[PDB]
Amino acid sequence: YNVFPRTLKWSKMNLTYRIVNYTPDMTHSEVEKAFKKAFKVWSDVTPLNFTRLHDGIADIMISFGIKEHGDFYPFDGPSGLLAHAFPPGPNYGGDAHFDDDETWTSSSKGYNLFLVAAHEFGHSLGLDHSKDPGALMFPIYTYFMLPDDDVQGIQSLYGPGDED
Amino acid sequence: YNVFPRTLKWSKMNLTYRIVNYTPDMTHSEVEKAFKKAFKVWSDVTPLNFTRLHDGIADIMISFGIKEHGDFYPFDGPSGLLAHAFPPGPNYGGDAHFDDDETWTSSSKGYNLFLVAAHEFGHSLGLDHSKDPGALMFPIYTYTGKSHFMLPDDDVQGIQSLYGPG
Amino acid sequence: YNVFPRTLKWSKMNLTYRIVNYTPDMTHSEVEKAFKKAFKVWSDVTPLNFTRLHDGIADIMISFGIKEHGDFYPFDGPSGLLAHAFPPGPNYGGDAHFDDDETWTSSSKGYNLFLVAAHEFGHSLGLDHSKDPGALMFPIYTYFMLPDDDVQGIQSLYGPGDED
Amino acid sequence: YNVFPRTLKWSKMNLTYRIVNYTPDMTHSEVEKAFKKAFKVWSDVTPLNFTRLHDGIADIMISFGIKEHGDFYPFDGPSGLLAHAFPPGPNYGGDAHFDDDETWTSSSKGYNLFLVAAHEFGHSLGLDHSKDPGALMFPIYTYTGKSHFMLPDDDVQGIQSLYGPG
Ligand SMILES: CCOc1ccc(-c2ccc(S(=O)(=O)N[C@@H](C(=O)O)C3CCN(C(=O)OC(C)C)CC3)s2)cc1
Ligand SMILES: CCOc1ccc(-c2ccc(S(=O)(=O)N[C@@H](C(=O)O)C3CCN(C(=O)OC(C)C)CC3)s2)cc1
Ligand SMILES: CCOc1ccc(-c2ccc(S(=O)(=O)N[C@@H](C(=O)O)C3CCN(C(=O)OC(C)C)CC3)s2)cc1
Ligand SMILES: CCOc1ccc(-c2ccc(S(=O)(=O)N[C@@H](C(=O)O)C3CCN(C(=O)OC(C)C)CC3)s2)cc1
Ligand SMILES: [Ca+2]
Ligand SMILES: [Ca+2]
Ligand SMILES: [Ca+2]
Ligand SMILES: [Ca+2]
Ligand SMILES: [Ca+2]
Ligand SMILES: [Ca+2]
Ligand SMILES: [Ca+2]
Ligand SMILES: [Ca+2]
Ligand SMILES: [Ca+2]
Ligand SMILES: [Ca+2]
Ligand SMILES: [Ca+2]
Ligand SMILES: [Ca+2]
Ligand SMILES: [Ca+2]
Ligand SMILES: [Ca+2]
Ligand SMILES: [Zn+2]
Ligand SMILES: [Zn+2]
Ligand SMILES: [Zn+2]
Ligand SMILES: [Zn+2]
Ligand SMILES: [Zn+2]
Ligand SMILES: [Zn+2]
Ligand SMILES: [Zn+2]
Ligand SMILES: [Zn+2]
Repeated sequence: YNVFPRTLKWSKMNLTYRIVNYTPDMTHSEVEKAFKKAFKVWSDVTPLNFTRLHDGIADIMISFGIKEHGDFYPFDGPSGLLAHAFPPGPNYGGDAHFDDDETWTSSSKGYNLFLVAAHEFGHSLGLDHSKDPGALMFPIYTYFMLPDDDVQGIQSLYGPGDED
Repeated sequence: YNVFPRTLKWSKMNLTYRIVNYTPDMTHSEVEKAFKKAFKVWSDVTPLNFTRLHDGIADIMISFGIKEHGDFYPFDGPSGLLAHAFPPGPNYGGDAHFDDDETWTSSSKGYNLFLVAAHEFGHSLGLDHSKDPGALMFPIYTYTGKSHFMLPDDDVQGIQSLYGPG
Repeated sequence: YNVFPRTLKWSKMNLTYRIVNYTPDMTHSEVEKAFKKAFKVWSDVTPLNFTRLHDGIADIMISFGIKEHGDFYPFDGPSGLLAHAFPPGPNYGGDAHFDDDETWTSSSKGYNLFLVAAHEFGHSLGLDHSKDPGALMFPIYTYFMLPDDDVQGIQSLYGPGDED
Repeated sequence: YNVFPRTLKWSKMNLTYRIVNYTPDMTHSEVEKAFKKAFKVWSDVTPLNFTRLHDGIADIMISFGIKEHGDFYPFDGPSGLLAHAFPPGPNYGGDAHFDDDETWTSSSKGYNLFLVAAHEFGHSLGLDHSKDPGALMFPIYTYTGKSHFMLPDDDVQGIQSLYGPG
């Protein structure tokens, strides 16, 4: 027999992600680089490995949309909600949605896609918000080295991987 | 930091359930009996007890639906997905949905409601899938053709590891 | 070439319906009789013909549910919203949903299923609400002969069928 | 009584559109050109004019998505449904969604975006399906392999019956 695990987490270290569509704000390569770096933030401190899928069903489905986009959390136009991601689980579990009514960038202007994505993927992997104002998982965006609180949090779920 | 802690088991032994709607495939009475029997599978070997409510919110909300039915875990027509249930917790936690595109029965035809419900309720109470091919909590549905059902030891073990013996 | 028709309506006279599930409040036959009678209200004054399907995809999919049930119009518990139906069209077009947190009956108690359904099927066929307080399509439930305003409305869309 | 009257055509000749997001299959520039060309198919033979907006609400909101994407008319993976658009009107009226589980291209491979968009925009402007197998508004997709596209007379007739000639 098997009881469910103590916390929401992926039961496998090899996870896939798919960039379903793209924002008008950045080139395809800029978006790909931002997400690749956001996933590396987490894989650098755990045994997690992420492989990008170009089509089909990935564990983490990434998309850009506005207002109603297929779930119970419609976006709200410019500002306000920026993006959201679902905790580990089947179907929409792990997926990350970005509000395309925001201006996504690879700079300090608008909202930095890499930073928001790194935060969203923390949710995709099982982390909720932190009370630490310097943590990546703090609930408010402010514009890289993963803070220690986020390292302790993610490793409590998946272990450290190679500590080297 | 904070993670998403999971409710490993119900913190109370007295649970409530409500049959929100009914399948066209069986009589109301047949449906009620199948669910009662399915809960008894688990209550018989633990301190758990189930009470049926006819209105309002119950811990375990039971309903039949097809395709997209309110939780974005859509069903898929005949075959494939049969039903699903959420693990212990508030709101949708514990709830069980049955795909009415399946033909539900009190026999070997289509899918036996009692057997599928008993399996789903295992999930509702905190049990994941077993690796023992003879367990109720095994992921594949099979029907014995017998009029009596005996909860396999693996399931007794699992459920009791969470709630203790009755 | 073909432009779209002037009003939302079914482009065929032969329509199907399927009772997907049933309310705990009445027997299966009582529900079937209530819906059969509700459809006859409309077929008796137009060329429409309704055939019940036991499975598969019907033009008019009928179901009972509570709160969130698969669309943008979640129900609200006892009282308030009673049911709703979508105007003619593909997929959810024409479908009718009944709030099972209400008590459905074949009497004057609770909400009469036949009466509410007859009203909902008017929507399923293309009628919106009427200002006539005696009309079946009036927006407020009050507890059979189809009122003249509803006859004029439905025939403006489908014609009278056999006037005999 | 009241029925649900349909907006037979846009009451203004100057329409706006916005490309909300982009497919992974083509460059932003390729996508923009395909949509511009698709609108021009219709504006070339009518008094209609289209203006691209980069933010806010436009009459014709264009987006790519998969499966359930916000309107409960879910897409279905590779093949089958390619895209859909709503007839003239407020809100979702005029909007066009493309199934990104299809491979969109500027050629004969997968589905040609320009050709499918031109067809969808026909719907956005008030045209239903034609019965003429050689029409853009015919329900079945076919690709000529030619670098130039000429709006068939049947479509010119249909669109002009609604908006008049240019
Ligand atoms: C150096 C600090 O780094 C960062 C970077 C980004 C963020 C944020 C990204 C998105 C937001 S938000 O304001 O849009 N809120 C969302 C979030 O925090 O992810 C929430 C998630 C939960 N919600 C939700 O809809 O849950 C669903 C997914 C179950 C509502 C929006 S803050 C915070 C800190
Ligand atoms: C003597 C053997 O007895 C049985 C009786 C029934 C079953 C099954 C019932 C339903 C299925 S299934 O193929 O539909 N899978 C579901 C399940 O195992 O219950 C899962 C549940 C989790 N799912 C899901 O989406 O859950 C969400 C709601 C969290 C996907 C389907 S097998 C298996 C063995
Ligand atoms: C002798 C008079 O006979 C009757 C019988 C029943 C009714 C009613 C049935 C349901 C209601 S309601 O209060 O629940 N409102 C719904 C309705 O009028 O059908 C509306 C429909 C539109 N809505 C909606 O969600 O639209 C969706 C379907 C597009 C909101 C609820 S009144 C009115 C008169
Ligand atoms: C030279 C020939 O040129 C063409 C180019 C493209 C097409 C097609 C594009 C998309 C399709 S489809 O098979 O996906 N059907 C859709 C369509 O015809 O546009 C319909 C639209 C209406 N739908 C729908 O659900 O609309 C809702 C949103 C109201 C269902 C799919 S065929 C046909 C001919
Ligand atoms: Ca590592
Ligand atoms: Ca926003
Ligand atoms: Ca997922
Ligand atoms: Ca944007
Ligand atoms: Ca519950
Ligand atoms: Ca199924
Ligand atoms: Ca069934
Ligand atoms: Ca008739
Ligand atoms: Ca209600
Ligand atoms: Ca329908
Ligand atoms: Ca009820
Ligand atoms: Ca629009
Ligand atoms: Ca498709
Ligand atoms: Ca694609
Ligand atoms: Zn979302
Ligand atoms: Zn967050
Ligand atoms: Zn469900
Ligand atoms: Zn199971
Ligand atoms: Zn509904
Ligand atoms: Zn109404
Ligand atoms: Zn759509
Ligand atoms: Zn079409």
